[PDB]
Amino acid sequence: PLESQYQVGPLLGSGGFGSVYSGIRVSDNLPVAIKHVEKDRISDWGELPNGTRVPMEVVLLKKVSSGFSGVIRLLDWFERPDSFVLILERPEPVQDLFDFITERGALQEELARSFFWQVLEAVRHCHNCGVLHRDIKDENILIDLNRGELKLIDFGSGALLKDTVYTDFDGTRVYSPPEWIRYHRYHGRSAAVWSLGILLYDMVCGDIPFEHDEEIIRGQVFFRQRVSSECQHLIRWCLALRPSDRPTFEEIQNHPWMQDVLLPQETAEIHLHS
Ligand SMILES: O=C(O)c1cc2cc(Br)ccc2o1
Repeated sequence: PLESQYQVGPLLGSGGFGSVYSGIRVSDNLPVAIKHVEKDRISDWGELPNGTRVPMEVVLLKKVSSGFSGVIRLLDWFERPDSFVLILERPEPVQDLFDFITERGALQEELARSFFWQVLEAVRHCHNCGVLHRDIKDENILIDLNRGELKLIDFGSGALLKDTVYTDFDGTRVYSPPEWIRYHRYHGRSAAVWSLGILLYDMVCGDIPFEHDEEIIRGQVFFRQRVSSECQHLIRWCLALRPSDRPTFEEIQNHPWMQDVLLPQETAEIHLHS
């Protein structure tokens, strides 16, 4: 057990998710992130194929763990008297998509296309593993800059995927759908698709489309940057007011705007300077 295994570096960030530090696994010098979550702030608990009582976040991370690099991997976890500590993979060099978009502004469509396509593969992976993320947004996406690979992180608001209605939510309100805002009800997939329309708008315009409940519920989309008609059509489709008018992941990926994606490595070479 215990913390002779890791060397702790700088605080990377803190918020509604807790406090995350940069670290290094002593035994092999592997870069990691060490995330601390307070017990008092965990409202959702689960249990392991084992039967230990742990944060749902740990259950969800283990369900999605794999060599598939589009979703962050949980390497280990520790319990403390008042907290859990999660050891997560850390790409180096790395930048979150929110910071990238702060620096670069609106992304060229070729680049948004490659990023959005990888996010779609990542989210399909979560859903295949029985996990609904419920907080897809640029702050929860890391870019592995040498490889041009995106990783979904932060499963602290997520849930087991089910086919019936959700009536709780604690992810990001500006990425939440109209049906959550009006009725406090949503189904997991069509709510995920709505957050993906907000994300894709964020990438191609450089900020999210809606800031207020009234705008979310109206669902009228205004493009403040020049954006191709095929891209605008995909976005307006993801942002359909009625959940069942939203595309499936397969319909998103077969959309004409999604064709001819760059490989991740080509993406880093052309856009991230490799
Ligand atoms: O909340 C998380 O899952 C999280 C934050 C984070 C930051 C880095 Br860097 C790497 C992995 C990470 O995972």
